[PDB]
Amino acid sequence: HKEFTKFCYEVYNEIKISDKEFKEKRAALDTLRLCLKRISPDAELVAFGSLESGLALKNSDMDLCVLMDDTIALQFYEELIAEGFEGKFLQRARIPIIKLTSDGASFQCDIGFNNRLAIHNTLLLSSYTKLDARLKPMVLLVKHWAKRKQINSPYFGTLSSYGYVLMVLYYLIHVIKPPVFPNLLLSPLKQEKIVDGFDVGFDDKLEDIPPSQNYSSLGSLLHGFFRFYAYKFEPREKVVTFRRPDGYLTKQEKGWTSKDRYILAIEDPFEISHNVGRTVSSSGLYRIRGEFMAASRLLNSRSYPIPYDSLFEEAPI
Ligand SMILES: O=c1ccn([C@@H]2O[C@H](COP(=O)(O)OP(=O)(O)OP(=O)(O)O)[C@@H](O)[C@H]2O)c(=O)[nH]1
Repeated sequence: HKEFTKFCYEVYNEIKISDKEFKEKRAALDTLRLCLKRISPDAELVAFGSLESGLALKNSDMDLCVLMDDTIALQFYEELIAEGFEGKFLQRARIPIIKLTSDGASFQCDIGFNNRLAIHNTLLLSSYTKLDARLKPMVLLVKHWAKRKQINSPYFGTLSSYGYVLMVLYYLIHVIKPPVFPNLLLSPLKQEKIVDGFDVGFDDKLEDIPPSQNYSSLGSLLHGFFRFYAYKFEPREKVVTFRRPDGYLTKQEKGWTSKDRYILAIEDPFEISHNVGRTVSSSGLYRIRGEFMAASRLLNSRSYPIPYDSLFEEAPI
């Protein structure tokens, strides 16, 4: 897997966020943080998602959250419009969202209100990123593949990027032997921490966690990932889980047999009642499995040189 790993790192270095782009987004956060602090001094504007965990590709969108504990949401929107930012305010029932698009760098940022669970799972992925240097390039390459193969559209019957990140994590914890990572949620050193009615606790003392016993290359880890979800993983029977010591959970045990969509079952590490794969339709899953099989077929090809570039060739929309 020497040559494929060489290719993997070549692509990784092209698709990852630049330090310039990251500093630009951090500068943007500080400006937005000032507009909030001038309307509500007790409120805090926190970043979450790819950018915060360091699993972001270049030209990435921002995911921000305003921590409170009530008309502050509309007031903050009005302050941002006054400051010079362009965007819209949207509220469905009691959940407001600010969606910005201008100002002085290129903008495409989303602001949520009290998405505490999201900040916490972003902490979990941040910890794993700090545990092994192979996770960041592996996650970026999977996200680049899913985007290019048109299987990263939740509103079109396929899966979210967060979904793919959990698919990678589950493989690296509970499938690959030796494991790349331990399950931090099930550590004896883990302590319960209830946030919005869910346990967000895990072992965060990474300094005491022994190093990985898995010494495989990035190229090898990726080949295994594709091979696992293409031929071994059966979505009609099993649930992707972070709550079982062996990673073994049937849909029967979970009660996810018949949000009511359980075509592909990815149980969130903290919000265990929420199936991260609820967006995946039957036809969407058919396309996902097809692309996984295609990736596997390519990687074990006996025709040299292997056209590795085809792994990221854009599929018809
Ligand atoms: O089902 C979900 C989806 C997303 N989230 C929360 O929103 C964030 C992911 O939002 P995204 O689904 O957009 O994935 P991503 O940002 O990590 O990668 P890109 O957009 O760059 O393609 C994650 O960090 C997670 O915390 C959930 O909590 N549950």
